[PDB]
Amino acid sequence: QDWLTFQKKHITNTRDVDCDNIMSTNLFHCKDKNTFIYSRPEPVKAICKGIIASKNVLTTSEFYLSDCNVTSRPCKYKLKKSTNKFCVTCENQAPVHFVGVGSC
Amino acid sequence: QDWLTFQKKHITNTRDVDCDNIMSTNLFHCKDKNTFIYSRPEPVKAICKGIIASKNVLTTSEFYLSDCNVTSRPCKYKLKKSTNKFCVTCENQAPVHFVGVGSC
Repeated sequence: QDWLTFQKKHITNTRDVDCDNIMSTNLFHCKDKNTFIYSRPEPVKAICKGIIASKNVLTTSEFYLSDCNVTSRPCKYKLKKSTNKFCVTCENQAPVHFVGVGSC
Repeated sequence: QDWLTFQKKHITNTRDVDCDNIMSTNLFHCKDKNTFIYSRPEPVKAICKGIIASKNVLTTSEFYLSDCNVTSRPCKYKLKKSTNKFCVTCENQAPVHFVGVGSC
């Protein structure tokens, strides 16, 4: 019916995450906070290159990060966009957990 | 907990739509089929550059497209990935409806 509805129905990456739609999906289940990384999988998996034993690792470079943070209205959110380093748990050479922005 | 779950929860640009998550939202309500354009909205809005009066336009080039196609199990989906042209209804220099893949 209109540009914004066309985007929501028929476009997949405005690196301007749709907090209120994505966080109310059954994967995020109206949780307080989630951070999305604007990147292909490959540069992100590479963080864990040659780490086997469970270990927390900080990226050597910055990525575009979209944070969804819940307001006072249940399952309603405000989008924060930044570039920064982040920390993941590496297990058998792959990211298995998001630990934090800026610092492990 | 694992690389695959990490990607679904934190990676924005996987080229792989999470059909079973996305299609069971208010927006898609477990409908048989939806087509997603993998792009930022800018080159999609530009299709309608300087068209005011409602009109169907076929893209001049191909875009990465991802169809969610329902299985015989209600609201379980299979992803089909392709590149192709598509038709949109332009109104006031913006896409408002998705008419179809390959032709109007």
